[PDB]
Amino acid sequence: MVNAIRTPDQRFSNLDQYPFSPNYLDDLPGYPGLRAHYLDEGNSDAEDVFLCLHGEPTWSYLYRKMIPVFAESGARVIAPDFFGFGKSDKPVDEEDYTFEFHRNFLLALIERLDLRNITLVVQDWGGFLGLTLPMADPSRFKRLIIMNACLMTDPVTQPAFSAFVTQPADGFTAWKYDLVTPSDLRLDQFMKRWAPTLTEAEASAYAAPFPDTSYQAGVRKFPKMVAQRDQACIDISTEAISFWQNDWNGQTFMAIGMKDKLLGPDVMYPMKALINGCPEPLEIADAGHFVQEFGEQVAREALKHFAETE
Ligand SMILES: [Cl-]
Ligand SMILES: [Cl-]
Repeated sequence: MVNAIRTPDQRFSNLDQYPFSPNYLDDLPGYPGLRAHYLDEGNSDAEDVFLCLHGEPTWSYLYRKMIPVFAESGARVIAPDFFGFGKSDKPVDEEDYTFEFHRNFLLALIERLDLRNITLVVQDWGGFLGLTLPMADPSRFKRLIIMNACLMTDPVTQPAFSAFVTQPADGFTAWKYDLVTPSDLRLDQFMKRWAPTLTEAEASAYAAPFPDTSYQAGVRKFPKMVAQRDQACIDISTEAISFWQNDWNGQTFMAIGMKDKLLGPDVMYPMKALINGCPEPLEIADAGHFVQEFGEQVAREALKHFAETE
């Protein structure tokens, strides 16, 4: 089993607007010794399940404004924390975090919970990984909500999904510098910078998972994986492009955080074209990379969009 540590539960005692009860999956296949946290909100017997996938350097806390909206519509909501994040266990070595390590966790979670009629909800790494899941088990997936996200293919195949890595200087380049360089990385300060509408208490909730740097190996590895894509990642991601263009026939809703310096219009208009049936995006002028901080609007508008296309 992988060398991992667990955030003390007391770190979550004081949390702003996170009343969602914990659920855990221990020793998923491929993950012996590791406990994963997920939220499971709303009617457990609902036909529709909103699978809400977070990215870097967040956790299911990022979905706290969306979850109630989805639950109130009568749906079930599943919001897992990746290993390395949130209330999930945290491998201590960066080498144990890979694209497929995270991808296969999600596949194992879906199978363990037997999730069907899924509305996949993604942003950042939740999309880099989550957008590669439906082709593995297509009958489980019904709809997509895509916020600022793309596919980790090679630069020749989709230059838009690599150009952001090097320009602008104050985009991904700055993001990565902020995450991988400090010896004492403070995620509250990071999140106040990259999500400037957060309150102090909200920003503190993003620090809560990480008592010290030993808990942050998954946080450090994610931006390294955007800059350095292994062959498995490239191949899976390129296969997913074909899925979305040729195989997907589900209902789709896109929302763009227009202030994002990473995965804004430059990436999202190319993604819209690649996803068969994707409608014109909802542009959220004041939202940045962390579109879910404006997520009440995304959730409500997505539901309205799905109701009018049922
Ligand atoms: Cl923000
Ligand atoms: Cl990243």
